[PDB]
Amino acid sequence: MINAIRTPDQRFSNLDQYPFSPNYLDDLPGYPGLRAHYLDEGNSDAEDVFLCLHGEPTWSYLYRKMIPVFAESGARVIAPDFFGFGKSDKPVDEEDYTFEFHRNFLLALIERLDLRNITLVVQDWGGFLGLTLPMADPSRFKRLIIMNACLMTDPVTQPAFSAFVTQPADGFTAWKYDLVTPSDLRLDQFMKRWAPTLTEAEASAYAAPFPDTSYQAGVRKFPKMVAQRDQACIDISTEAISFWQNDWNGQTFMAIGMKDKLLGPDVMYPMKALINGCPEPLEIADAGHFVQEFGEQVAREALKHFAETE
Repeated sequence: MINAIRTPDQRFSNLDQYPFSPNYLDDLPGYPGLRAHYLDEGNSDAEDVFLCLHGEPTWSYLYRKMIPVFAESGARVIAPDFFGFGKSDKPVDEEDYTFEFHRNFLLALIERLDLRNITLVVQDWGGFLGLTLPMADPSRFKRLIIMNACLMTDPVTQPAFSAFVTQPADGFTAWKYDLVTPSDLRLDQFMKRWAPTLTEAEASAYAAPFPDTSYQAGVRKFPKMVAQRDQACIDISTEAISFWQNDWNGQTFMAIGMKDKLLGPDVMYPMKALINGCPEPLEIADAGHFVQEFGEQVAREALKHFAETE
């Protein structure tokens, strides 16, 4: 019912460091005929589940360095690709992508797989969306690993979550310009610019899902939704603030990519105060926005922090 396209499988033949078998679901309530891809790694009967959410304009490939660490620790790791990204199906019209469309997919996924004892791992859009999940069913969430992300609230409630859109000119402004304007958007080139330590093979893995601009509607809409927040987004995100501040009682681990011009320290310190019991953050001096690219360290430290209370 949603007009969508699917990336040819051959586009993923040659991926670097991505030996994870695909799992797919196409029978999701509210998403008729759309196939979603997700990784399911580690012991499937584990008590702990790490749910790893990606952001713009990435995919589960982003968690490739963290997956193995978490799995070896004894947990199961779920890393889905949102519709419009990675190996998931891609709606062709930008109007089909909304905050609720992606949020509801996540709740559906979680129910479908009956996930519990979840350790939420978020960053960027993965956090804008993922941070609003617990309030919907708190019993299934137990820990949080938060990297450069915040809540899409209104400017008055949390100015820190809106100021970055406008300043600096080489921050979100540049980011959005790079993504929504080009008529021939090359994601490998964009990733190399924003994640300078990527090797060429890695960069190409980011372009793999999109053979041409027709597969990029979800890619183009994400930045627009940061700039133009709809009411449902605002209301949902505002209610999540209260959850984190007063309801949350789980364990938290925070990591900040210090060189991020978007969701760095002036967004993270403010987030830190809103999360009840959040501890001192792990600042990674050489990491930019894509904290996951220096993920092994993050995965190891978080596990160390959590054990030290369990």
